[PDB]
Amino acid sequence: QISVRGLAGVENVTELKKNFNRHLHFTLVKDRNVATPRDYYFALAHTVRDHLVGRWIRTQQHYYEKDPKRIYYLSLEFYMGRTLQNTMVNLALENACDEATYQLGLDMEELEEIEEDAGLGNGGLGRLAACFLDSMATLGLAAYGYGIRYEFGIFNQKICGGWQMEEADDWLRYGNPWEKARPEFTLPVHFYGRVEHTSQGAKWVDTQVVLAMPYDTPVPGYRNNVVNTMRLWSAKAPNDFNLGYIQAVLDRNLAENISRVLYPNDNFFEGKELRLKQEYFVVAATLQDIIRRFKSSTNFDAFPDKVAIQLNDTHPSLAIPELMRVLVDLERLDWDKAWEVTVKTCAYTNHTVLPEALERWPVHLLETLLPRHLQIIYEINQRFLNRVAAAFPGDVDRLRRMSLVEEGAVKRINMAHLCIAGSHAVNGVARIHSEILKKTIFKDFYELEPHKFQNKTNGITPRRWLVLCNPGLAEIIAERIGEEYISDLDQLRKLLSYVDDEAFIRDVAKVKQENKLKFAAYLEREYKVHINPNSLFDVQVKRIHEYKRQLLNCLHVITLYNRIKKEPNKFVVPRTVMIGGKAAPGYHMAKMIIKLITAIGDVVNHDPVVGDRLRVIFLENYRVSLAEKVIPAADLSEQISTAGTEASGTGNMKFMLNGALTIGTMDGANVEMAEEAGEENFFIFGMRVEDVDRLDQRGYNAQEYYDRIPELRQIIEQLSSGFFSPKQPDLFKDIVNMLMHHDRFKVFADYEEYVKCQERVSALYKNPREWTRMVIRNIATSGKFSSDRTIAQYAREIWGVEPSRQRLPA
Amino acid sequence: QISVRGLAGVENVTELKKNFNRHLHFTLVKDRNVATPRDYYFALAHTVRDHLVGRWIRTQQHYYEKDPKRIYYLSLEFYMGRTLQNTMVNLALENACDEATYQLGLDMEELEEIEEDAGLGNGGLGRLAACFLDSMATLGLAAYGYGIRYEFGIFNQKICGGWQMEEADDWLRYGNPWEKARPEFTLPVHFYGRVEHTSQGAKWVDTQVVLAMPYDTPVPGYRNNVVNTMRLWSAKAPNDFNLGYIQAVLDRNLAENISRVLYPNDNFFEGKELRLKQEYFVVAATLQDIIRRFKSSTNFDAFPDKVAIQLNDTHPSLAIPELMRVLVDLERLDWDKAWEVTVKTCAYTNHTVLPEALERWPVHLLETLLPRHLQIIYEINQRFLNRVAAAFPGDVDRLRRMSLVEEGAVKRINMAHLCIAGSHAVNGVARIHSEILKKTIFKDFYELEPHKFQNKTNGITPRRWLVLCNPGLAEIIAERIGEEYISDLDQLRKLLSYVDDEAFIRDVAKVKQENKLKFAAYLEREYKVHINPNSLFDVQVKRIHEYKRQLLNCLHVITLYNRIKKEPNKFVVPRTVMIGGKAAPGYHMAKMIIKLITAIGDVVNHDPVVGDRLRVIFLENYRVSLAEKVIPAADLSEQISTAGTEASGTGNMKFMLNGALTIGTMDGANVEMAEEAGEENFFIFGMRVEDVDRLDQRGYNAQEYYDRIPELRQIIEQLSSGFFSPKQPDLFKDIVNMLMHHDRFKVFADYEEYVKCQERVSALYKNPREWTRMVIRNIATSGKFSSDRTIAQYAREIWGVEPSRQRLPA
Ligand SMILES: O=c1ccn([C@@H]2O[C@H](CO)[C@@H](O)[C@H](O)[C@H]2O)c(=O)[nH]1
Ligand SMILES: O=c1ccn([C@@H]2O[C@H](CO)[C@@H](O)[C@H](O)[C@H]2O)c(=O)[nH]1
Repeated sequence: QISVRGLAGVENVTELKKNFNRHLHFTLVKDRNVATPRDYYFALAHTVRDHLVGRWIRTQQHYYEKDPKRIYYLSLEFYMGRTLQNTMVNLALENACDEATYQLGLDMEELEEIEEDAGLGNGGLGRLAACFLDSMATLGLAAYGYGIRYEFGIFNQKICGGWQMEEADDWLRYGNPWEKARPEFTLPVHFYGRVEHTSQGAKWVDTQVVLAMPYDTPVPGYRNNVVNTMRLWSAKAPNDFNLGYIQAVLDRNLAENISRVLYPNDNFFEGKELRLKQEYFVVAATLQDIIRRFKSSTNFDAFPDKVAIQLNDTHPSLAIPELMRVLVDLERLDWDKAWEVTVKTCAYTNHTVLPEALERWPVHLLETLLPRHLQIIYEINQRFLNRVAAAFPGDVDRLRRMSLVEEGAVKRINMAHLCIAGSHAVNGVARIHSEILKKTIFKDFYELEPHKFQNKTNGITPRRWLVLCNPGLAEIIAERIGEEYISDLDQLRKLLSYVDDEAFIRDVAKVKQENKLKFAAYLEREYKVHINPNSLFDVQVKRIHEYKRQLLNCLHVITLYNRIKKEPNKFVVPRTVMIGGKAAPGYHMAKMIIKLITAIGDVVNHDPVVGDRLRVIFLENYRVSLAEKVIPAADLSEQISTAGTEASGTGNMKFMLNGALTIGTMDGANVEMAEEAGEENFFIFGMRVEDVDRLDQRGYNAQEYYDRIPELRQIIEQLSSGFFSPKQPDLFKDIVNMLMHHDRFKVFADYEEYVKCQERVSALYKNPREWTRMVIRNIATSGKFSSDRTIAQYAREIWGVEPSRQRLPA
Repeated sequence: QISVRGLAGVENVTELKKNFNRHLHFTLVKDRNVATPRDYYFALAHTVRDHLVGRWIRTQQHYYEKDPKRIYYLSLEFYMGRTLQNTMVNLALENACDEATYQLGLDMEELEEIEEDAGLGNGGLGRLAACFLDSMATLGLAAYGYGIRYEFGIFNQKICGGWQMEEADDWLRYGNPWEKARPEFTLPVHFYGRVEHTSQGAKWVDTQVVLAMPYDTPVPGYRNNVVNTMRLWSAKAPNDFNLGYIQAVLDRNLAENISRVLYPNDNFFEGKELRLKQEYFVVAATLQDIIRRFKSSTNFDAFPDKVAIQLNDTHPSLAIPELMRVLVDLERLDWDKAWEVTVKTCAYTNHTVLPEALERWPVHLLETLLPRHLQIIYEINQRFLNRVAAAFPGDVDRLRRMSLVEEGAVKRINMAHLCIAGSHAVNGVARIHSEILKKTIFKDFYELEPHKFQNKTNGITPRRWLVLCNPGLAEIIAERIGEEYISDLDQLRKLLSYVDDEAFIRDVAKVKQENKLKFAAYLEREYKVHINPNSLFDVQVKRIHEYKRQLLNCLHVITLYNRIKKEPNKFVVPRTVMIGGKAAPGYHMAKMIIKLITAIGDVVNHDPVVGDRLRVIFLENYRVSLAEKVIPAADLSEQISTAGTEASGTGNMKFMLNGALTIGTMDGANVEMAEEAGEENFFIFGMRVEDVDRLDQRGYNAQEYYDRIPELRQIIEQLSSGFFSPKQPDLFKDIVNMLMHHDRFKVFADYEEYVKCQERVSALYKNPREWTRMVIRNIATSGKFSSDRTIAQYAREIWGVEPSRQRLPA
């Protein structure tokens, strides 16, 4: 049907059909009379997977012979979403499979909807890891994702009575056809025990052994025949384990619980033992695998020329003392040499500056669980602090601030401080976030070693985030400028010479309309609720957090409502406000915010006076495959974090790419996006970082905004008095109390500018042609936000390897 | 190479090779340079499984259209062993796969050794269930095995320092290519809750739901293209389960523990809740599946014409109140009609008379776990006892003996009494065992309903137990009489006219020699110990139990040893005594017996005076695939249970079929075997059942045998005094104490006759030609012990269906 989806050849379509029928028969043990759509999804899924393996096998063979430097991306999170469509797209099989399945009398899109999301992460950091793997495979790097095969991923969110309910995400119930178990490469991981000293060094003894079994998932590059590996470890008990009898077998579960469930806290640290175990387990099994591959080429001077390890936040920071451990205690290198190898091998990415999100492990935990690693850490700290003392003699305060060991209540280990000391490079994830690291939380570190600190502004893969979710837009872009932009997103600049092209304007606007129609029906079919598709689609989707200021959004919504009710017969640009995201199960405020949003909907959506003019919808179970649907349908993207709090953001980039305009603050990558498109093409409002500091110095008093802004006073009174919850008039006391007395994020400070900026959006929306020309100018300057650009900079400036766009032979 | 192994056609061999290479590539994601033997086993395993599916699909289709009565075999045990060779044999693929794999440069036998045993049972009852499924598929019955998919089967036994150590049997580590998960037919099973009464009947409410997910394993008939189904349920938590958050997800394991491990007690009841849960779970999910298949043809009068349920011991006896429950509470039939349907549907097989093996569930357990089923049981009992009262008015003692409810200490439910009351047929498993049921433990029941009681003497499948484990013997038999005996084992009678054929005598003896050579090397390769292959191979393999009297065997061994030492330079027929079997983890005596046997070996096997004349070996980890190796290699089969205790035995039959002679007591099926071969062709010794009763009436005093038999006195003194354990002189005090003061099994009473009978065996062994002619006479009369005969009688006399030998189309 559409050209960017590839050739439907007569040979290929005929081949696909025969293999589909083969799998239905041999693999699924079914035939046409008893097959459900699920069986059809699987038969297609095995058929498409067949095209990967040949490529997968020769990619691993190529690396064996060429021996390039390997990149190891360690993350506790890989937020992959669905694999089938992405695999078709990267293999150029999409139209052929559509044809093949149409001829068998099936609808391929209906089949895609059956695949479970791999929800092996929380939000932005997990999903960046997914974009990175796609980009790495596309740029031909010999790269491996390593993580944990969680049996349950982020919980499924249901709303019952307006409240979030959590339900276990049993994503493996039906099988995962993409993974290949590899029990032959199972590795021991050790816990507890104690440290013995001998003539020939320290020894770690009396340990419990947990086994780590790997599962490999293929990662296809874009049309280049490269297929890389994402290897995820699963926990397994050894067979003499605990080995009265029945109970011993049942207790094998204690050891396997390591890989059972993903922790659902995002931007918040929770110091639980089970979490530390997961952190050690991924790092222990991964380093053994790394060292094993290295030995199959004695000589560790060359280890940094053959190995790069990227740490995704501090979650795998134990890589650092672990590699010291293996090199010092097992390979018998001296300290100084092992340390040089370590620093040269590891590099660290920070993702946040929020103090509650930083990992600070109690010493009593590490002592019990990892007694040797604690020793190594004390030794790293001592030698590090001697470089500090010697560079800043007499500065005793610097020493306590820079220590990897926090003193106080309970002693803690600051894992960020460890990652900086043991890495040759530390990066933030957007330019402003990188400067903030240098000026604030890591300033001492930066003065010590300026050369370690870099920026690598985040990006998204245009394969998933454009070609896959938005074929309509991809196609019309391809009609004008060719297909080459799919792996060179800079080429979208050529779209600027079409900003005054009448036919392009109508096409860009036609695609948005279609996506809106499609999403509007998806709302009615799968969740039974009605939206006007002619309204502006105002969407905020991201995890629920105080810093992300969904509350700011709520206050605007209430304002629009109170303005309609005051002057009912006045024209207002109609809007569908959609807000979605999961709250971490123990984040009480976040749960309250979800309840507020649905309460606003209960009132606004049933006011006959309001009519079709304002709708508020909470989008349940926001996840990757729901993002692929709502994002193409959006007109307005809300990125309204308090300046200085959103390290980068990546949702923002998805929306710029897919033809929504952005309202947001000068925060994170918003700054670079407005810089690329021009500030006039962006709706910027509110305090800058500097204003926030000015307000902190003198103190934030929210009463001041409540006394001066009668529109805001009225909202608060309505909140306090039971307007939104007539059966529990005091239901929202916590929210009001917080807003009034301890808002760490200054919601009221931005309120006025926000509402005013929002009237400018409605005004531009009244002029469709000029709304669309602004859209064209956003889309055409989103090139910089491709994760291909991001990974090319990591490759040249951190890893020391060169990308290449070159096909391997088929 | 050998004809009973089928055609190696040029088409088939070429096909097998291309599919093997396909699986190695697509399914295993490997190629020739990195493949291990394990990968080769799997590639063959998937290739052979491909030939099953077409047959599997049309067998299930045939049953749908013909609608024959279905047989449902419920068992908590299916002791399957390995599947690959058995599948080749029943499909006639064996020579073709040998060829195909030889041409790829592999050794197929070396590949077969990699397959894990499916050890989903304990011993004789579990393995009978396996023979039955093969026979049922071979005789074309529409039959389903139903059970539990245990994640760990019978433990692997290791001997450390002569003691049994247990190790978890992780049979699924590497995958099971034979099973097909069927998550689409998952069914709820309920526990706990309470009973509510309404206007329209009893209701079971507030229950915990456990989900039962089925796995289907194909069961191929012999060369008839029938493929039946063995369906095994796995336990799964529902998704709102327990649903602070982390702990809720981790606790999903409590529900899944139901299918985690097989209980390892054989001939011994253990009243643990987890066991009762497993019993209910298999019966609850199975009946729903049965009723579902029945509805897809309102009318339950015809249920018994479309459904038969066989209960394998009382482990699934809850089928009876469960079917009452569903029919009465859910389908709303009246009691009397539902009961008639139940009785007409169910039938019950007893496997033992040992009082400690009988299931007697505490009432307080059933009350908590299954409150409704307890009510139904009380109602069954009341109405049953009114038929007793009315048939035997005034007999108050009969009433208390026949009650399903035992009074006493704690009230219990006698599950045997329940199975008899709710079944139209009750059978023993050998003729003598069936008479013993009628005369002793079930006498009251028999006087009430004589017509329920039947016999169905056990059998073994000649596919596994001859063609598969002993191709040598199968072949030479086939040379003389054709192939037809493989599914009509009666034809072995024709072998009698060859008892004086010189060439046959030499062939039968050549096969035994080869099997002995092969097994003797298997001992050196895989367990590093040396045996003379010219010795008589004296083997006792079966679970370790006091009633099986391995101790009797031990006393003979010590006697032979003390006789060699007394007159060292006298000729004795040399022997290799092998004894093997697992002890249940809490059966202290059984563990002591294993230790005794290895202690005897430590002494006997290192006495230079003894030399090559006597060796004692304990065969570690006795299991199905070890039975397939030792049984063909045996000369002497030891079946020496105290008369009246071995319900039937089936090891005995394996040995008769494979050319060993039998020494044993007139117990179980030994009686029918000696009757078939002639008593002169069998080494019978010891008390009969009647002698045992005579000795009980007057009392068993073991001191009497110790005072009169100086050879026995000396053994006991050696035991007591530390001869066999010089570092713990009192190590065996428990065994001696037991033997002397409370032997429920009268080891000494049989000792004299045993030793004398054993000299007769050595004497026949000195004359090879006459030993072999006796062998030929055993083999030729083993026909009756085929499970095809057993199942044909079940079919005609219990189930009301006719067998057929007819091919389905290919
Ligand atoms: O715990 C955390 C800490 C940070 N991030 C996000 O990382 C993304 C990837 O770099 C950023 O774009 C986003 O700003 C940040 O909050 C998370 O998603 N979870
Ligand atoms: O718990 C038990 C009770 C009995 N049997 C055996 O059943 C076989 C099959 O019928 C019999 O041949 C054997 O005598 C009996 O002990 C067991 O294996 N386990």
